[PDB]
Amino acid sequence: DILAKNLFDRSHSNWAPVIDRLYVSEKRFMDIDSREFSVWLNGTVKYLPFHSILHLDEMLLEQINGDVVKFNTHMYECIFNNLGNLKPTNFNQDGTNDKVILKMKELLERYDKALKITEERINKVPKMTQAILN
RNA sequence: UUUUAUAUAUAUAUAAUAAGGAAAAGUAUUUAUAAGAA
Repeated sequence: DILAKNLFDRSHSNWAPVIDRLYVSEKRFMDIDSREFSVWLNGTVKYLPFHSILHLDEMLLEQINGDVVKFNTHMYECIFNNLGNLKPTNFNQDGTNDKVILKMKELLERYDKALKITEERINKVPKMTQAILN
């Protein structure tokens, strides 16, 4: 029913019902191939709302068992694209407490921890891309 | 482009994928001075 309500209209594809369904669903994204999934998510899922993006980030983390190292570059591109497409809720006069920038940074230290943990494991690698910076 | 996939011996060949869209009105003194003709 979710697909019929929103996705049939090509101009605006609302994936918030989809992310809500899979979050409520117990299976979540587990036992799904990382790679075909990551490319599909990046390709099709965009212009999500914030609460949907938080659920997406958490569900990808749980799918990949919390291994920050495994969290692929496409996963970053998808989350960062969704966060960038968001407009500010309001232009705060100071303009430093925005939720989006905080989550964006949080993913950045997650990438740094991924590199550090892989190197300490020594004792593919994810890449930061120009799309994320943009 | 970028990233990734399959295959092959860190690298190579093919396939897919592209983040750059912002709207608004009003806010003079100029300078020195070179002419040719039969």
